Amino acid sequence: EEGGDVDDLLDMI
Repeated sequence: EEGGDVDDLLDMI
């Protein structure tokens, strides 16, 4: 749940 996950969430979004 790091910034990469946020980037993945950004990728998800």
